[PDB]
Amino acid sequence: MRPSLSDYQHVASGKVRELYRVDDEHLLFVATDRISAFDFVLDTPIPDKGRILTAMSVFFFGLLTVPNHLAGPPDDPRIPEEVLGRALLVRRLDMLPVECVARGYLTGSGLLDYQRTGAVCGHVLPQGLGEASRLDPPLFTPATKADIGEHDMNVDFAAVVGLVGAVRANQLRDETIKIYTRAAAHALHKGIILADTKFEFGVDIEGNLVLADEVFTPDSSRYWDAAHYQPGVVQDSFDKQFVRNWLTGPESGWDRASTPPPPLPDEVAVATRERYIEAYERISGLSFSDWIGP
Ligand SMILES: N#Cc1c(N)ncnc1-c1cnn(Cc2cccc(F)c2)c1
Repeated sequence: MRPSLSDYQHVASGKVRELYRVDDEHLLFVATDRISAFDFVLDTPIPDKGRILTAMSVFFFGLLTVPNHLAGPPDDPRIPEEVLGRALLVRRLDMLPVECVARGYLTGSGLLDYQRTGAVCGHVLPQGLGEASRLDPPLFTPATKADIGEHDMNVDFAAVVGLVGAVRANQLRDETIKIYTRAAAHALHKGIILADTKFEFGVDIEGNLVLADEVFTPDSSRYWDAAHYQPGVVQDSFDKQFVRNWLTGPESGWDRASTPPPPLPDEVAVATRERYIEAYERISGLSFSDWIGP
């Protein structure tokens, strides 16, 4: 007899996730089956996507030695049946207002900042880099949230200091790079490049830094197939390239430059689910058929 989701108070919504209050010290972190492409939440859900990404996140939390916000098992009785397998019970933290990003490779807004200025978030880089260039060491490229529907804004280290304090800023930088390095090496051993990743942290009652997000999902991180890694061109999205190709192809009737995109073919949604499962099983060495559900 699990509680109903309606027993809990909705406190936040993101593009493809939701957050509920369970009691004064706990929340329910819910992944949905919604998928985003080209900054649009698409009309068509991906079956099992919320469960697969939750499974991925749980695997990576277990791999990392840093404190995290998980407060119970994936089958915790406080989790409603409706969201079983795609929701986790978590401890309430005081969240730090920094999107902590690590980049092991140069792409997206990092590449654009470099092409415009020669630097990214305060880091002056070597000349001659380009799309999907490897960065060593990985860069800490923090960002801040903007208005609803707007992209996060890249900021430099001084901005992080101004937001959270000098010592805490150093801690965020160091932990973000350490965590990314560990996860990226694990994934690469399994044939997947984690090109970059985005974390949020919070602080507990005792002042301790706690990892408090989904971690190393394909929504929070760029997944690439290592076997096809080719510096100098845009890498395929391991999980979303079918979706991107169909939307921008001749069958969609949609022009990306002009705006809400049409629904996806059922076949594209099913193929996409397969890509998520493939990524999960390769990285975790586990079978998704063993992951809990309703
Ligand atoms: N995680 C976490 C968390 C925590 N453990 N304690 C306090 N606050 C948060 C918290 C508040 N906003 N978010 C972002 C977010 C996440 C998931 C779904 C959403 F809609 C929005 C995270």
